[PDB]
Amino acid sequence: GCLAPTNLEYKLQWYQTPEGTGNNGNIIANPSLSMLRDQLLYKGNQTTYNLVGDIWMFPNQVWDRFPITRENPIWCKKPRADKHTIMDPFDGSIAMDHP
Amino acid sequence: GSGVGISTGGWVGGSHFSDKYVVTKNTRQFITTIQNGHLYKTEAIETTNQSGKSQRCVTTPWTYFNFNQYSCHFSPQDWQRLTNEYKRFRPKAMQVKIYNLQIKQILSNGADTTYNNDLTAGVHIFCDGEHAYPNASHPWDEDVMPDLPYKTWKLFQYGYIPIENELADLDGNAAGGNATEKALLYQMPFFLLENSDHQVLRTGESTEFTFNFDCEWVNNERAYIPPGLMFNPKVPTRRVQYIRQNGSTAASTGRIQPYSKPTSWMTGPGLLSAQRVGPQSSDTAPFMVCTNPEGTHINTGAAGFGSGFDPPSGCLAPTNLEYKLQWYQTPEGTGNNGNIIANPSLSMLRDQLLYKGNQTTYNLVGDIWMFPNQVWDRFPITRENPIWCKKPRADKHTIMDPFDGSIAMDHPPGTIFIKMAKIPVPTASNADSYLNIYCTGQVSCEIVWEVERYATKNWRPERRHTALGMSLGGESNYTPTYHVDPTGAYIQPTSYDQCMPVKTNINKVL
Amino acid sequence: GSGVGISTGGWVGGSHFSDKYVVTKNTRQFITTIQNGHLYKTEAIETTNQSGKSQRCVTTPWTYFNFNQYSCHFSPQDWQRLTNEYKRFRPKAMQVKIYNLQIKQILSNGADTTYNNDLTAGVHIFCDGEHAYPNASHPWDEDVMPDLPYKTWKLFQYGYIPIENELADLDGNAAGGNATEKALLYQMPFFLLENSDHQVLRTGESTEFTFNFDCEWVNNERAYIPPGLMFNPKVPTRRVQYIRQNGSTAASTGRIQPYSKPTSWMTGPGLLSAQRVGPQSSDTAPFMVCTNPEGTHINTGAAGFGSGFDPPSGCLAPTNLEYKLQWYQTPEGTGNNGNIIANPSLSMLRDQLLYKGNQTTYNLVGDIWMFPNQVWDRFPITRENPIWCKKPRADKHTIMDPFDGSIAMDHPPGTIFIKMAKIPVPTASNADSYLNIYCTGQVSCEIVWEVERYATKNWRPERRHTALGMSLGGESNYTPTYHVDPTGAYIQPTSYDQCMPVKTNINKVL
Amino acid sequence: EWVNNERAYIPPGLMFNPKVPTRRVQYIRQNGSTAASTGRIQPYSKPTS
Amino acid sequence: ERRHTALGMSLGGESNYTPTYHVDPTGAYIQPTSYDQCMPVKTNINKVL
Amino acid sequence: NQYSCHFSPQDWQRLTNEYKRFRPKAMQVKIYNLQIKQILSNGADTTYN
Amino acid sequence: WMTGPGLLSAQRVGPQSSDTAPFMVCTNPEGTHINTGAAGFGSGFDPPS
Amino acid sequence: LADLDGNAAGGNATEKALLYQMPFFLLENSDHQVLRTGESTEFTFNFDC
Amino acid sequence: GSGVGISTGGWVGGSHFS
Repeated sequence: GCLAPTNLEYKLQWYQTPEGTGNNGNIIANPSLSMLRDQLLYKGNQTTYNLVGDIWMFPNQVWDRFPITRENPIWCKKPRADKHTIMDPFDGSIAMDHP
Repeated sequence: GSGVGISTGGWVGGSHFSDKYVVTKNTRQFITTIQNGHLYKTEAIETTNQSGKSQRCVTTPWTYFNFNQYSCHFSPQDWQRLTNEYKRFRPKAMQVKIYNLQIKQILSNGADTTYNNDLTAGVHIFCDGEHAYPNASHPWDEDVMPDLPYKTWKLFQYGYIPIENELADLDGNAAGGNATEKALLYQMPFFLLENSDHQVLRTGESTEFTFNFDCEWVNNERAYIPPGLMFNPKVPTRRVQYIRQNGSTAASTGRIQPYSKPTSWMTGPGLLSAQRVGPQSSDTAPFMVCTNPEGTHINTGAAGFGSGFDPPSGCLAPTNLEYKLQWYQTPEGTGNNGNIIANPSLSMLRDQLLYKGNQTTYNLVGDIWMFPNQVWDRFPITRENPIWCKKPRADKHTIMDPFDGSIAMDHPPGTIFIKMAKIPVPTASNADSYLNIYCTGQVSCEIVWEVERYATKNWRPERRHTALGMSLGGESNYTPTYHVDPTGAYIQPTSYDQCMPVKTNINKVL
Repeated sequence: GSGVGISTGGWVGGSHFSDKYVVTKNTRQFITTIQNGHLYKTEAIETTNQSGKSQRCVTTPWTYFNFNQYSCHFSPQDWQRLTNEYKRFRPKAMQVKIYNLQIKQILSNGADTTYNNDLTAGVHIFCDGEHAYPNASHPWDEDVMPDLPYKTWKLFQYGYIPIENELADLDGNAAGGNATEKALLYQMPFFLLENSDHQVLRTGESTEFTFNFDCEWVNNERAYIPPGLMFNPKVPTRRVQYIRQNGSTAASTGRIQPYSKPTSWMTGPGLLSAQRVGPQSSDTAPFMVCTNPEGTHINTGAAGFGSGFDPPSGCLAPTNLEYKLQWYQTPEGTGNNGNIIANPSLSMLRDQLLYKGNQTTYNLVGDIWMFPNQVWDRFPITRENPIWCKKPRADKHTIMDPFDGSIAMDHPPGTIFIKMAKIPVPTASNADSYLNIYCTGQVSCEIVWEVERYATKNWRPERRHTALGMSLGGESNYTPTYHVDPTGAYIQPTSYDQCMPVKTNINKVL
Repeated sequence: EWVNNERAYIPPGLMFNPKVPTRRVQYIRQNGSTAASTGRIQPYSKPTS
Repeated sequence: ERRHTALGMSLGGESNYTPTYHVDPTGAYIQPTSYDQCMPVKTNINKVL
Repeated sequence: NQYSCHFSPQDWQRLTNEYKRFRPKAMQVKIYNLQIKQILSNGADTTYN
Repeated sequence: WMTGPGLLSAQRVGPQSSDTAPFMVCTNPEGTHINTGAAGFGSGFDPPS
Repeated sequence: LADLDGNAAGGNATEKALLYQMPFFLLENSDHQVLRTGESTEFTFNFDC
Repeated sequence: GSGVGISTGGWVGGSHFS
């Protein structure tokens, strides 16, 4: 979420009304042109730079949020558990206690 | 009375110390210029190399007051008394007044360059305060209010970056030539400060603004022990151990020693793995954070075009000079004479480390992210650090916790913009003409700091900022750090013991 | 307080959007000059060719503020938000303020050309508002308030045409020499703005005027079907047909098909038959409307001396480039680089046609006049079109309906005239002398627009003004349409998709 | 919580004014060869928190 | 600022025409093609950050 | 739970163009006008009464 | 939803009798000590993962 | 008006611009009454004609 | 009234923007 997908495997594909059945029906969920989204982090060694694949929560990260389209779910169920985290679903849906 | 010949306000200065506040008043003398042609343009900034890079930087006729540093509000005396006598402080409110304006006309024949005031000329003065326009101030910028009074403070032009220049490019057509390159240009925000309603002032007028601050405290205290030492080493603990077989060396099960008990607490986040890159002249490095809507660009070349994250490994042992702050100092040098290294503060909630044991001995973990139970405290702001930083508008974020030490506020005190009203001149067609004038006046920034006093049960004497850590000298010599040379030079503080960082003093029991 | 050294008013700007209004505030910086000798004269305008033509044009020392365009009141942002979010709008009221005047004296030795203010000098400021004097403003004229703030706006001289020059002539005596030629000259209205009572302002003063508007709405909606498609094609209609024998091909009587039912509604008026004429340089063409009290002149030569009717075939298919609007744009070019074609808006109450069937197939009717049941809608004003036009005082007229798209009002907001008081100088006899000064100040035009929001039962998404129809670029490139060049140039909007015409968006069900 | 329809148009790292100088210096490791030097951050490309 | 135009809609409905949000000659509803149809939030307006 | 069920394409367009942020306050659902039919199948008729 | 945080990579070290291990968290104001020897003098984080 | 029909024929661009905005009206968008046998309705009207 | 032969509620639809 909030990283450059760098491949099709990291993306949303709706599909659409149930047929297809693919790949005719699916849609790729292209970037929204923010600029709080997508991004990247490069780690410089002595010479040039290399993309850091996995970057976890770190202070000062500010990523905005997935740009929900008209077909996205409105909310999602937020599990009952002691602790959790920012939450921030990557599907774009709102996580509510008691939807 | 009012009008020309009547001073609109008086000078004001000095600080006052009370149990619950320090109200620090400062008045400075400022100057403006025509600041381009009164017209905005835009500028690709000339880059030294030019290997490649640029920035779009629409520039404005406006110029702005930047109040953000501690050194401008506090004298070295007052900073000393603040960091020694109080555990924590935050600003409640700030009040600024522009008054006693003199608008002079610049008359240059090539020799005289006379200056005679023009009444009826005026200056535009606009305090954003909604943060509707792109923020002018940025932490660590020069353009801050100068340290000393009696030094004229020259205002700096206001400009801002529209869409990042590396993204589009184009440049290439049919090269390409890409379509998403242009989609970023077609929407490029373009901000005029004339869109907003704002005041025009002739000589007789003054203005005032104020502000209010919700900001978090900045804490002057030191830990004296890591959080892992809370335990009483006299009493036994039950936690046992085990171990893997490893070896040979058949594994055994045994109790934790009374000393060296377990710790639930963890090392504050920071990233040590990265390294600076190459020529300088840009960016430089490490941990460049950039956006790459796909593909842009990608390409990719050259690698790493984007904003760098300068002081990673906040609350970690720096382990090298590259991870540190270096101020410099007043703009020359130019290095390395002027820079200062920002040495450790001796907490003990700062610095730290994390070692990862394999079967045999231990190895430093370079990059450690946010993890529960991490408690790192915060950067020990000195007198030259910025007070606040602008906190971006975005949905989610994180602890924040800037590593520069500055407070991250939603709505920092709004930047105050000033330009001088264009005075047009009759001319043949085109010929932007106008008239060469400059404004001069007095800004008085009165900020109230909510402050609170320490009380300790420690028997032993605590550390304080002595002023015997000051150093000569002033070219030739003598002239201690906060003082003035035989020439008017102010002999900026050498090293890190001068400028008196917070968190070095008092104590916290944790 | 009051007097020199006290700004009389502040800058003001920006627009505000509410359900029922958009109040758009704009402040500009203006400049005046001595504008002839303070004396009127009259001028036969030098004509390029000079095949023949002229105009009488009594010129005045006065100069005037022309507020009539949409682009001056609305930013591209605000025009976009207006045309996207609202079906119709009209101005309720306008308020103008002249304030912060600087009257400078021009001192020229041939080199210095110094400028030093003269207090006690003054400017005359007169708002007609009764339309007792000939109107200064005319649609599509430059002299309108400039698009951008921060651009100085140079005022343009006020002049008006007394009796048409072609009518008299004379010129010929005994040639002749005609008697009715002179009868038109003997009564030639001659207007002095000093006849009227008006204000004189020194630096300390400001003025304000306001206004009120009775004007009709301008509607942003699109038809999506001609009025002839109202019918339900599923249900049968009774209207029968017949036909003539023609042929051979013996005529038969039969029912109208369910599709293609009759229509009571008719094509809006317009005239396609005329053509442009020749050299340019005057008039040019088509449909010159002129007066010819008999015989004058008649003669006749050369043919067609009179005012041309530029955009005939309002609400008709243009069928050629000659029938269209071409803005240009900021004054250079000079063509054809600057001009823009004013493409169709895709209503469907616009454009259209009428075909006249003879026995075999159909033929376009070139000129179609007012006829009952014609319903044509109206020209889709863009951001650069004039807001209003002056509606002549006359007994009768017609629908009106200007083809330029501008609103025709009885009593448009009165033109505001400004000259600088003649400052005389001692001299030997004759020697009109006086003194060279110029005025500079700030006009703030605050106009309130009555506005109303659309609601549609359409399921499907409607068209909007994207801003992705904007185009590069700024010499070299990038710098999208509403934005500023690396040089201060503003990169005027290319084509017709930029500048965002009304009636392209939303829908009307008819 | 709200769902926000807005776009950033710049990364958060571009907040700075590129016209004004910044003090933050740099250093670098020796690397190389290529003896390391200490120098100021350029006015463009300022640090980002 | 950018807006959702509805000129980014696409044909078509088998055979053709029948733009995205609309109905085929058969009762089919011709679901929106790609991502420009269905109009995601955060593409429009701006935030100054 | 979807946005497409509550908003028409027209209304989604007008929502994402004209407003910076939105959240639902309240939802109200009504089940009414119930018809309970019996399915009678002999293998051919499959009548419904 | 995602897995709660924890660290499985580390291993206990050697003789016991101190500290023992894994994930020793310690402070090292530079250089102290650094040295470095022996490695890992500081408080251990006992139940990671 | 559109036609298209022809592609590359053409194939014209303004042909499609008329299709992309094609109003499509559902009477279910509106709020309206449902009646069983027991109910009746009444409306009236008024005429300025 | 109530019972079979009386519609319990009417259709409703459309959105409103404020």
